[PDB]
Order: sequence, then structure tokens, then C-alpha cells
Amino acid sequence: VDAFLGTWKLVDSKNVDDYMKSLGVGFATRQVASMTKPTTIIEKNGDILTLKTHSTFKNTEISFKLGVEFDETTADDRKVKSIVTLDGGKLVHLQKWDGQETTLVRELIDGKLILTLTHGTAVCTRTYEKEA
Ligand SMILES: CCCCCCCCCCCCCCCC(=O)O
Repeated sequence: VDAFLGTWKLVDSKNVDDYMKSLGVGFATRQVASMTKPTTIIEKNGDILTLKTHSTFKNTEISFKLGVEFDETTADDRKVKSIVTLDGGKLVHLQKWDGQETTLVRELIDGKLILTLTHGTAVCTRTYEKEA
């Protein structure tokens, strides 16, 4: 996981509105989200990973061990069962609730961190660049 660690800032986003609409996020929150550029911080302490997402709108923090299920409350206030794993070099975060699923897949391409979010038929891609 070591190549994922650090501070990353959003530089590009495609289809976030479609993804949020699929999740049932209301139009006013979608407005703010389409204009926010979060910072994501990924840190490790032994086998515990901490993932922070900071912005002017909402802040979230989760800590987890790879491969061990945990309870998570998401930024849009879903209560989900989550698991994060390493699969083919990608960090795969699966959230399950009410019989639904959404995946958040992070992969490193050319030194950038690409986050792909899928729910239903909606696919959003967000690109993050590393801050020194
Ligand atoms: C947490 C910053 C985004 C603000 C949007 C809050 C309501 C939508 C939340 C949808 C799930 C989280 C999306 C994560 C996107 C990312 O980390 O870039």
C-alpha cells in the first residue's frame, strides 16, 4: 500500500453528478459537491490505514485494516458495511447497505491517483495529484 500514502488534491472529475444522483443525493448537495475540490490524506500506522477526506463542505475520516469489515457512515449519511482490499495493485473499497453496493477503486497511473466510483449504471472518475 505504500505508494498510496500521502496527501492528494483533486484536479479532475467526470460524472460526479450522475453518481450522486444514483445514490439519492439531493440537488442542493450535488451543487456544492460539483464545485468542491477535496484533499485526501492516506496514512498508515502498522496494519491500520487512515483515510481522511477534507473540504470546505464536509470532512470524513475512516480507519481500517485491509480485509476486515468495518461500519462506516458516509459523507451523504448512509450507514454501510465496508471492506477495503488490495486487488491487482488497486485499493478496492466496497460499501454494502440495504442490498445495494457501491465500489470505490483507487489506482496509481503515471503517478496520479485515479478514483473510480460505481453505483448502478453510473460511473464517476476523479483524478488526484500528489501534494509534496
Ligand atoms: C467529501 C467531499 C465530497 C462532498 C460530497 C458529499 C455528498 C456525496 C458523497 C458521495 C460519496 C463520497 C464521494 C467521494 C469522492 C472523493 O473522495 O473525491
